[PDB]
Amino acid sequence: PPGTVDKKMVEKCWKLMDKVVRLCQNPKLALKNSPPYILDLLPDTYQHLRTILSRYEGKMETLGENEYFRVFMENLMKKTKQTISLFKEGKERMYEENSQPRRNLTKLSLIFSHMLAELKGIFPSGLFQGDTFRITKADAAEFWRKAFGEKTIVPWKSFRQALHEVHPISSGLEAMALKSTIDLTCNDYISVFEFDIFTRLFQPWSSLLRNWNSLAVTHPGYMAFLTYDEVKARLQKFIHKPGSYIFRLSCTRLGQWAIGYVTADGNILQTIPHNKPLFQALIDGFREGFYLFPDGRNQNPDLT
Amino acid sequence: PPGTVDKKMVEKCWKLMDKVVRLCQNPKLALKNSPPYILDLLPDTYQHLRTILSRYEGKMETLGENEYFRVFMENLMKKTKQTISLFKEGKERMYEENSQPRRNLTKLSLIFSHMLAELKGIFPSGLFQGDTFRITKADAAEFWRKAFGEKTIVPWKSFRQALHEVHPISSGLEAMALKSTIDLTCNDYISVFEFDIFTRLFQPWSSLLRNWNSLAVTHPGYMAFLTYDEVKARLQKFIHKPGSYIFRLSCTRLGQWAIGYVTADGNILQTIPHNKPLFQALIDGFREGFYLFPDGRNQNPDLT
Amino acid sequence: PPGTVDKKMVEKCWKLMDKVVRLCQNPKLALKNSPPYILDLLPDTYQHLRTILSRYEGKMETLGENEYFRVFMENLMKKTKQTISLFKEGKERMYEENSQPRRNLTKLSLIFSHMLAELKGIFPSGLFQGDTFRITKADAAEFWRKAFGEKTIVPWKSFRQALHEVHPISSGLEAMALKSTIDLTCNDYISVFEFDIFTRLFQPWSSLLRNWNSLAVTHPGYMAFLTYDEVKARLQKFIHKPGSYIFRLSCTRLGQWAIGYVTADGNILQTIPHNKPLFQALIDGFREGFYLFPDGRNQNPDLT
Ligand SMILES: [Ca+2]
Ligand SMILES: [Ca+2]
Ligand SMILES: [Ca+2]
Repeated sequence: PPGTVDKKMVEKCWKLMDKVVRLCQNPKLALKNSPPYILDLLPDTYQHLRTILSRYEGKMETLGENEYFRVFMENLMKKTKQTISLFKEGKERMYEENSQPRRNLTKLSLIFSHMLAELKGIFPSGLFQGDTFRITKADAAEFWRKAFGEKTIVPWKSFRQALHEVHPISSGLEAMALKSTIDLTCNDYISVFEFDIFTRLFQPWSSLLRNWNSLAVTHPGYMAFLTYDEVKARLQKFIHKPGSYIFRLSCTRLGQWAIGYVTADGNILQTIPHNKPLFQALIDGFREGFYLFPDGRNQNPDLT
Repeated sequence: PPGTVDKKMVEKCWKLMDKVVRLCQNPKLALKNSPPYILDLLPDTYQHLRTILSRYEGKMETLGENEYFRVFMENLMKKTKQTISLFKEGKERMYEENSQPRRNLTKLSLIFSHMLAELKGIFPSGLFQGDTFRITKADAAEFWRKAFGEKTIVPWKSFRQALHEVHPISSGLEAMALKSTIDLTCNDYISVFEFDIFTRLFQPWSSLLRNWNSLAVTHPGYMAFLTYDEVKARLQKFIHKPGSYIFRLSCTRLGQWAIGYVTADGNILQTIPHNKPLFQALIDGFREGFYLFPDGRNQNPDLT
Repeated sequence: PPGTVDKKMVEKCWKLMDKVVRLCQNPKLALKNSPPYILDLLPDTYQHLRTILSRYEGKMETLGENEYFRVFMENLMKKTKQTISLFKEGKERMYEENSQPRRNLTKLSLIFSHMLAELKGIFPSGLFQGDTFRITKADAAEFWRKAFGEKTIVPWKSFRQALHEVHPISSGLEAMALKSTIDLTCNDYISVFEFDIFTRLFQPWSSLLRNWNSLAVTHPGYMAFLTYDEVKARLQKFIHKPGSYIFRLSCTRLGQWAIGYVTADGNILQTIPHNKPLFQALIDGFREGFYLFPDGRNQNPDLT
């Protein structure tokens, strides 16, 4: 149950984040510009927290006591100290493009991206609206509203208990894997924003956890978070095998899928299901002949 | 540390500039003619560079040494390669009006606009006048003359160090955000022309960086660069709500603000602030009951 | 003769694995995140096992009778019950980092890493490929094929038998030292994958058990399994001793050697054998005098 936020706290966050920026400006890093890109994400977060503070000028005790914002600010300071402690321990490994400590910086940078996207979804124009956040899928929005009313945020354990009474979770290992998918901000809470993303991606509600198992646990087509330029470079090694395809999450477009595939004429196209569940777009695209070989493999999962 | 300029250097620039014209002429793009319009900006820039060249016909070693001109030419090459490479990578997504890569072309056209406007400012009718450039606001021109004397262009880190000793900049994050506003040409210097636009927009000088914060960082009414038609179109949705308003910059009129608003009879009028700063104009427009609802929202910032 | 795998032996493994994860999540533990890390390996073994189960949904009678799959699952269940009973008996002592229980936890953590690498080499993307596995060194490949044909896995005693027929094992003590080197998964069987590993490390095949004696049996530079960081932290006491080196196996790179060594400039650097055999590169290196004081000792073994 985290501490009341005040200006000292937000001022100290700005000093931590400044440090992270100075660390990531080292030209030995050769840090790429692609999403997620921590040298944009930090100052965009700073801009949107100034925008929040400005809206609450009269009313800092109402802001500082908001539970979502207290959880968020505690997590922003934690994740900032983690990135600083990662430079300090990783040292010369930080300059090795694909060492462990560098792949960890990419993970953090992702979490900063998710954090900022959640903050803007809860405080659009710097005003709190978590209690009126619009859940996109109607069955998911009934489930939240009944179990949690207008809550913006819930501890993982209550979320998992509430979810289990409607979509049974079959082991503790399944449950930790589910946590790590849904808890994008890695703070052991489930926001209503994070719940909207996950139920959008793994719709329809009625076989939620079965869609999640077969699209994102077991499917050779699944890439988790990638950039469009990283999809093209992966499928390019299969430019010669029409019907090769993968599907990815996008850190600039939370809650949507993008399908990359190799056409008959040796190009690579991308499609965004806007229309159907991914599950159905994969079934249709296999029977239309476009989505045959997931990560270029011969055998395609049966989803029907 | 920029390299010395010759006609060779100009010709290869014109050559790259020429590639981008051909790339932007592609019928498939369906390039809209609204400012900023790269198919006018590139040839107009090509035209001013020739005036300049002609003016410098056999005093050409004194042109090529000018520190402003070396920065310029290096920046125009950088920005033109980046445009060319944008089309390389973007491929089919160039013809998607709202792709990321098409939104990057809009940002680059803006930069080409700002580059042309500065070039003409510093070299009016083709002759170097940067050391006598007239700065618009008196308190700003005295700051520039004290810290920098007659210089035309200064490295961001010296500008930032001098401005901080008069208008203190609270964090690295806040310095980043500032640079993104002042550095129009995205070259990591600050021209006396760039400085004059910033100080005009964010007068008065005595409250500079707090004006910038309350007008352009945190204000829901701020639109950054739009056209007059984009303004109309956006306020069109707020026809039924008199006293709605936004405020915009103009790529064709650097250093000047333009307010759109909804009248009591349901018309959209645009105005262009008279002889008060924006800040006072917003204050007065509220008082008088015109500017009530910034981008149609119920709560207007208190600028008082 | 381990028993058939059914989905009720598999639900039983998931429940033991859960328990291990809850034990090892304990805050007093203060479990470091470095490899092998049991809080990643169990969740990854479960992902990979669920992928296999999904590929065999129509065909469980065919999965559940597979000998390698029956040996693996029997051994996963034993190694997990052993981990739990390590906690049940150790009690408070688990929270002392250098206690014997906590070194046993690290040993079993290694084993879980080896087991997951083996299961992925045998079931790439969840499908059985044991019978067409690719052994790297062709002399090794012929031996396995003459002895065992297309088998994936053989009892230690059969293996020791066929090996000795080609490469006499000189004693029951030596044999048992060989077992600890080869039998990574400590189940008393030798897979095609474990044999591929051993034969890469201790190549060439023509003098195999002599290579092993000289690298692993009689060499004070042999460090066994170790991290990059644990290499730096042991040579750190020879930074004043140009050319102290040790060499080490890596749980994340099975079948590859790594070498650390102190430079003269006094730096600790670490390579990855240069494609020749360790044997060769330890000479060569010696001959270039990089590699001199094996663990700091003034006498170097003589491989030659
Ligand atoms: Ca979370
Ligand atoms: Ca500039
Ligand atoms: Ca074994």
